[PDB]
Amino acid sequence: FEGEKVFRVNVEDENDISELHELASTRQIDFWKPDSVTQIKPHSTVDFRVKAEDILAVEDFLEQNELQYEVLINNLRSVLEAQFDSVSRTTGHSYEKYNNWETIEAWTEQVTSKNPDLISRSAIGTTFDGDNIYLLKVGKPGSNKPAIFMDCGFHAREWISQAFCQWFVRDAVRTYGYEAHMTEFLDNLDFYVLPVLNIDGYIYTWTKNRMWRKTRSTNAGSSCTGTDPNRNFNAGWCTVGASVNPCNETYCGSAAESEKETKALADFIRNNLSSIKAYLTIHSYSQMILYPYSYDYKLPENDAELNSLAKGAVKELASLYGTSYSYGPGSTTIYPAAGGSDDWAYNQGIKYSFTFELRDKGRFGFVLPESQIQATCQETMLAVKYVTNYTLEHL
Ligand SMILES: [Zn+2]
Repeated sequence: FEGEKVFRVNVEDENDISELHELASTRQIDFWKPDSVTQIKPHSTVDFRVKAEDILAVEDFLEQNELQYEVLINNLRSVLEAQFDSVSRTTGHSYEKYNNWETIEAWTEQVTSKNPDLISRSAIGTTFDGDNIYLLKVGKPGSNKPAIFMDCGFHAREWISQAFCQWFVRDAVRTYGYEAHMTEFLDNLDFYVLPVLNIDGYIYTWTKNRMWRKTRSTNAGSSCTGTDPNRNFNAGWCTVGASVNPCNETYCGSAAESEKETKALADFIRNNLSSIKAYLTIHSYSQMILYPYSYDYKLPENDAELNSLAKGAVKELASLYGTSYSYGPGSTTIYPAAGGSDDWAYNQGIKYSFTFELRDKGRFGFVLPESQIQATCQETMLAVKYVTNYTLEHL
């Protein structure tokens, strides 16, 4: 990634957008936010990364076409090297460093051995490459308890996400029998934590390409690999904001629940549907909290409640470090996109469905350094406990 840059471009009107369709059709641009050219709306900003060889061609195009730009990241290489900056001496699992999957997979086992009373572990299926999808069920085991489902690592390159589901499990165990609310939550609820949905991708971002997002499944008729897991749900499946071309990053898959991974999660949730009261899905970057709908401009019945709950949670979050989040329904907060899990869980009847986009807001983007793991996870924990406490009192 030596000499590659990340740009922030502003787009004023629809001609600006169609000018960026022509750019994209001519250079290989990696869109960071939004996740495709097709999801840009006027009067907004677009973050994307450009290959070293393309830097001058793109800075001419923007200039010659009046697109006002800023260089977010001058050398991605540096940012990639600053990444692993944990002041931890440990070769194994740390909560304050980014763990590879071998290391995560062994952690799920160890943490279950060490806190058998509070933690239980399953494999809810197997990934494309045959990796096991582990789910941890966190709670004081009880007759007929309501649940909260939380997953991380749907998109391979959003590593802070993966880091969060681990932190959560560490706190849930540390503050049991010491923190009043956390002890009552684990008594009253179970938490289902799926620390990594897209394992195959995650390993690919470790081994080959840090910037990968999709699954690693093979596509018929093409040598292009992967579906976007957050387009592969049966919520308006592929009807807007999603491609049928497998070589796109927004490839919606060949059918709803075409991925093994997303079929496992969808099935697990459906089998438990009467317990699970809330659905939380952790992504990165940009500091937002989204709630349904993304597939449509229609508002959920619930809208006013979800809106106030989001506003409260984002108010909690900021307490610690002053971190600003924004929130709203996904379609107008961003742009319509079909097949996401939040919209699907909601349409299953789960009234409280959120996506969180953690830090930052583009200084590092996906390539957030290990040094910001902990602060990031502490403030999120504050929005997470708030909403848990909300749901508990509305069961
Ligand atoms: Zn994501």
